[PDB]
Amino acid sequence: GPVPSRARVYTDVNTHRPSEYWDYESHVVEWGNQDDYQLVRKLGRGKYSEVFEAINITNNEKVVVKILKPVAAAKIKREIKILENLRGGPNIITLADIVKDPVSRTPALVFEHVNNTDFKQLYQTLTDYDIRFYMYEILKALDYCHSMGIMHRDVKPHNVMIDHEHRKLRLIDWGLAEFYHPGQEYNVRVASRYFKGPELLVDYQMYDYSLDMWSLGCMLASMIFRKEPFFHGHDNYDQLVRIAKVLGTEDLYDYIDKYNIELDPRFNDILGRHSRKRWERFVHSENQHLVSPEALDFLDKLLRYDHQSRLTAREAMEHPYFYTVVK
Ligand SMILES: CCc1ccccc1-c1c(Cl)cc(CN)cc1Cl
Repeated sequence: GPVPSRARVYTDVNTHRPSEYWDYESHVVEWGNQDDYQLVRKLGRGKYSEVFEAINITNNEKVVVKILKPVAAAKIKREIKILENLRGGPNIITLADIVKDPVSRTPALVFEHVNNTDFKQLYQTLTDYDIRFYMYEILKALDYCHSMGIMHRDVKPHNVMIDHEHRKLRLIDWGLAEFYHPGQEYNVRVASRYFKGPELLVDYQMYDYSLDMWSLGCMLASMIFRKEPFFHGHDNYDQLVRIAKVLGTEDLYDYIDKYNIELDPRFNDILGRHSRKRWERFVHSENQHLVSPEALDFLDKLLRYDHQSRLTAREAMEHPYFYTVVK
């Protein structure tokens, strides 16, 4: 069967802390007052919630209200416990309150409001300096949650709010987040397709915080190369083939061999044989201003098949790519 794996950092976080820290099922929710909030406009709806802009009438402040759709009671308590555990952490969205919505009869999570700058505007105009600056801010959020024994598992651009005017960033939507317990087998049906780590794509369940570092590398590659998304799979199988056309099939086979993973036989007809490509292949006159030897070296250290070989968030923060960032 598969060779077991454990993170190379923060393995003992959930053993050192008390059971009440990670046993989200035993957590008792402290309910706020729904009457303190007035919904202003619907901002969006995903598979698990409807999101609104609202006002806290007790202090007249703007808030964001996430009304959860009826789902397994386990997923709800998990998100709340993770949000409370991480509250106050650098660049972590602040959970301000939990109320029972009178209409849905489900919990409604109230967050601090972030004036999110238009995604297209950010993607099209952030500078090389700005990309390094915001990447450093995301790393502060990731190292903080990992150090707190939690993996986000849904790192993608739509989960990173940026108020560019105030140079403020928040990592949001902790609905797919989980506590990391060494030896635990997790569900591989996490993260959005283009951000899924090879571990998920080859159905290796004993993954860890390093999955977030792969997703972070996908975001960086898309930004600096002006290719959105970087690995553009038509499905979860074609997603692995798209990665293999860049990183090569020989390192893919070394990875699955290391962990005694057998690829799903449906890959026989679609994978093929691909050499590893040099990152300079993706450089051109329309993205050269965002590329540097430091950027390519950093990307190379995130986008590795072997989850145990990727930079951790804390190691990533001392990479030369961030030397130019004012600290
Ligand atoms: C393209 C992702 C990216 C890579 C590097 C620096 C910033 C970003 C980024 C992020 Cl994280 C969030 C948003 C807004 N949701 C926009 C952008 Cl441009």
